[PDB]
Amino acid sequence: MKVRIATYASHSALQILKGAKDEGFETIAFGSSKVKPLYTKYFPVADYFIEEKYPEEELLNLNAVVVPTGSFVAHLGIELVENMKVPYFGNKRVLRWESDRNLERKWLKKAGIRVPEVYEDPDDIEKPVIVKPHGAKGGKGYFLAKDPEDFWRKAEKFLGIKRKEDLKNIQIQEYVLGVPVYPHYFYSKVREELELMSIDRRYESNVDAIGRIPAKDQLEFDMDITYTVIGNIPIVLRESLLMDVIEAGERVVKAAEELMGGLWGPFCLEGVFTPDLEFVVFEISARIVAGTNIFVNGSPYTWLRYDRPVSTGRRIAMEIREAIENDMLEKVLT
Amino acid sequence: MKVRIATYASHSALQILKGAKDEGFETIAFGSSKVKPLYTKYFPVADYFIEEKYPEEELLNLNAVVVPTGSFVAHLGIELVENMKVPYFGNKRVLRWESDRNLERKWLKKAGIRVPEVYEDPDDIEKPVIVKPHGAKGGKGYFLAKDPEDFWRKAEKFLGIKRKEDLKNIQIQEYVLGVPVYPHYFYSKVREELELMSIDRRYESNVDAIGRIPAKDQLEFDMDITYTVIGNIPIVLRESLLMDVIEAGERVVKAAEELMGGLWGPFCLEGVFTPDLEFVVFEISARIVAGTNIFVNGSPYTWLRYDRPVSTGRRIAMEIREAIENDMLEKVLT
Amino acid sequence: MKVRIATYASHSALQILKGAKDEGFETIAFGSSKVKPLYTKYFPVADYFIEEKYPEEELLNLNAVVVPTGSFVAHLGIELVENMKVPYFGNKRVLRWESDRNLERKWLKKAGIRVPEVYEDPDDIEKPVIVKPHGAKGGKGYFLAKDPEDFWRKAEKFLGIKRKEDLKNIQIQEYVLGVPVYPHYFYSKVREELELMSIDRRYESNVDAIGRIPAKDQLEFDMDITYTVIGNIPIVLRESLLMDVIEAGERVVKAAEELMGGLWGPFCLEGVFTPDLEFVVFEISARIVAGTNIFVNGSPYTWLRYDRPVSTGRRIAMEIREAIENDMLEKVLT
Ligand SMILES: Nc1ncnc2c1ncn2[C@@H]1O[C@H](COP(=O)(O)OP(=O)(O)O)[C@@H](O)[C@H]1O
Ligand SMILES: Nc1ncnc2c1ncn2[C@@H]1O[C@H](COP(=O)(O)OP(=O)(O)O)[C@@H](O)[C@H]1O
Ligand SMILES: Nc1ncnc2c1ncn2[C@@H]1O[C@H](COP(=O)(O)OP(=O)(O)O)[C@@H](O)[C@H]1O
Repeated sequence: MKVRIATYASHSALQILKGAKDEGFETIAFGSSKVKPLYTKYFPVADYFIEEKYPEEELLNLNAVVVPTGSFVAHLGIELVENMKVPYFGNKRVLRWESDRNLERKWLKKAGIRVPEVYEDPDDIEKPVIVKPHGAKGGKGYFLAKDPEDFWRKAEKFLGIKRKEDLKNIQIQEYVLGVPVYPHYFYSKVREELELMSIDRRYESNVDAIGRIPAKDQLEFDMDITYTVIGNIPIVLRESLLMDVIEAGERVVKAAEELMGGLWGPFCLEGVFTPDLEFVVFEISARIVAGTNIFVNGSPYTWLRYDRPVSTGRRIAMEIREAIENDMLEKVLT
Repeated sequence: MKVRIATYASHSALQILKGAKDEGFETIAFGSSKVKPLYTKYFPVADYFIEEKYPEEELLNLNAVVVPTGSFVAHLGIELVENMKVPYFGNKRVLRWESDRNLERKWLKKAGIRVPEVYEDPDDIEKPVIVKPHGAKGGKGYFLAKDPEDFWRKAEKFLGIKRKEDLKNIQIQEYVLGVPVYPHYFYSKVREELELMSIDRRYESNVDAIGRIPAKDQLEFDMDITYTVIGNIPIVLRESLLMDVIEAGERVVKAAEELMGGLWGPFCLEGVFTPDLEFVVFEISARIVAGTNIFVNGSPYTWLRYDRPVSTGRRIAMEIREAIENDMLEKVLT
Repeated sequence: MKVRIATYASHSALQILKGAKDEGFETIAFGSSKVKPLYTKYFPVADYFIEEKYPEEELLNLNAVVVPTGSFVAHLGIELVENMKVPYFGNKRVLRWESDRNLERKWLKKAGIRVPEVYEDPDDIEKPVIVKPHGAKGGKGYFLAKDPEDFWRKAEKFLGIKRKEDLKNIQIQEYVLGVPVYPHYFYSKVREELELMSIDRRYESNVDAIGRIPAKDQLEFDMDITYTVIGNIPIVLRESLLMDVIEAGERVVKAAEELMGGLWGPFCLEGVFTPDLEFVVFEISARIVAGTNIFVNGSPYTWLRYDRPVSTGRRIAMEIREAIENDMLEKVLT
């Protein structure tokens, strides 16, 4: 293989590079020198490790294609990623839509996806809400509020926002009481087909630790609720829920084709399921998510349609190999 | 194979039909036109899709044997299923025992299984209870009550029961504080052997969502607790607990042989494990349960005794195949 | 194979004996006659079952090497295990270091592992604490105290403690609010190398059941919080946390080399992950833990570096085999 698969050494590089290896690619990890043993000693999946944030020149010399991990754009910056000369697997135009909460909402609405209600004016708050500070990833700064007046008290406490607006591009969103579900998709541009790869429940601290503390005991912890991502727990869904989850994925792809020149490769809809079986989506994560890391040896969904273990990392490598073999590699790269 | 394997297009049909494929059976899904793509496009495991609730005529023409799913008896009704001319994998006589809470309880008691205390008279309520509306499936309408007068308030609210009796065959049950555990079994009539297939913990909304909300913020939601089934999470048990769980299944099978002409094929005991390590069971589900859907690529338990992936779906197809090969297919069908 | 692999019939014997089987060893289970069917009928993994707590003479005649399980030291007692003539996979000198919570902490400190604050004087309690009775196993007898006043009231109720003079070797430990995580390690003495085998979240009763009860309803239960081990749930971690977890294992092995003549074979670091991504460790479990039982068919981590399913049990058998073939069997046995 002429093409090598390259990834930023974080988030899901082990899965991505093992999958590339399994498909006959030579593999490149780049990033901190601190994490190098992980990819070369403990799990020898990287044929090359480059101790640089973005080694453009060497990657071009190695015929690298970058498979973006879930923190690649974060560590490098969206300006650098969009001007990179090294080929990028997926559509770069998708990046602006997922960095803007209003563009996220516009995308979801067009794709006919159920979303929580949003309030521009805090005085209109009619039900418990979750407040999302601008540009926040990983749920940092998030806090809960019950009514218009509880919001102002906490807005001044956490964000310093004096009463009566000056709301620095925060999002005030209806808190939806449902169980967290994260379906992982893959859209094949080569096969013109959408697949369900797997599903997980993200494991977050301290939010998934507080239910172990009895109600009576919680006060003296002086608890602030945090949504720091720690890990992932494998799940399957109720089978009768699969069709609407998959259709939601189809509409998301179709909407992206009409808004941003398409969505292909891995993606995830992060949301909850309510007691009335509704899937309410908080965001479209148009990338490989950490949840796919469970399924190195395939998932309960891939094993229904494949004779071998297929992770999202392997599926990415499969797509790139098939694009090369079908003489259409440029079609999946931007 | 002469015999084709047919299932209702919901609940566990993907697993069942994939398992049948793996054992050399042609496959049939029947149900809603809405779900056809799931079984023919996204996961092509059904060689025939029939867009009818119960196409008896066509099923007989195709030499079908019906493997019952979770939704099958409910959608088609207990009487139709009882009188169906199409062969049914498992014992149909079991259905009347599981549709009645008094009969379930008698069956469990005879099998020496730990069950929660029940209350006929609401005045006798001394510890917290769970109230189960008549005929209710999937946790529909369940509510908690602390004492007699608190029961009466909520019974009027949720069920329209005026104070002082006329309890329309409602079940009032001791709430057992233990962790939900769902062992999945298979009894082979061909082998005369009980197997432990897998274990899961069912994932339910909003009940598994409320522990993410701090005590102080819970009252703002006006939470009615619900047990809508959303998905399934894989587990294993502490090893010293397996013998008790396996002996429980043996007694359940032995009790069914003396009561209802036997229990064979898949079943699940649904319950909790308390701090004193006791397995308290709420019901026997005498069918394939959704939790088995995790284990398409086998389970930590099947991989201890097989050299290949064995789901409950595949295990059924194995049983049917070996029955045909041992000229005893009629023994496993009613 | 001359050498046979022997193990006490509990905790993780199924995984261990199946692992030995896969590596070409004849297998021995020893323990209660009550559990014999588990190991010989339901999962036929034991070539020999001996109905004795510790059958030294028979084990010597069968050329046995004992792979220690969870309850092995508990059942036999520390001194008998220290004086056994049958070879022991691992370092027996480790046993005193993990039986003593002071020596545990001395080991953790030398290994530069983050640990919770400990209180010798209950008047100094400024944050909520967990109280651990002397020598308590399986988290039993543990209770939460939220302040100095709450400690004395619960210490009197549960233990009969009235003042500082009679604290009777209880450990008062800062309650760390974080999600439970249990990484499973293997240090190969043959290959002089540390591996990450898998990770789980231990499933405990009633602590993991109480979050299903709404805060308003919790007081009616009069809850004693318990940490009784019931089962295990598979997880993966966030990728950027793996080096943290792996380096922690390295320092534990290194500190053991200076302190106790080394640590090889399976071990686990039991702890939590806080919102600021700290791995705070409660104890070193210097043995195979029950969380490994999920991964009979390998783990999301072993599948990154192996072409076949590798459990901790199999990995142990691999080590013993390779030690024999490299003529260094005596190096891994005490
Ligand atoms: N409207 C909402 N209602 C309830 N929970 C929410 C809502 N929005 C987000 N969450 C929860 O907050 C956490 C982070 O969500 P999200 O905003 O998608 O993360 P990020 O955008 O930082 O990746 C998740 O656990 C999610 O379930
Ligand atoms: N006596 C009980 N104590 C505690 N929880 C219970 C009890 N009975 C049922 N539940 C819970 O209610 C939910 C529904 O269980 P079950 O009644 O067995 O299913 P179904 O409603 O489909 O018959 C489960 O999550 C179960 O753990
Ligand atoms: N300092 C602590 N803070 C919070 N939780 C703790 C602490 N110590 C122990 N626990 C909890 O108590 C349970 C048992 O802990 P541990 O003592 O490590 O188990 P064992 O020693 O019995 O294997 C676990 O759920 C663990 O998270």
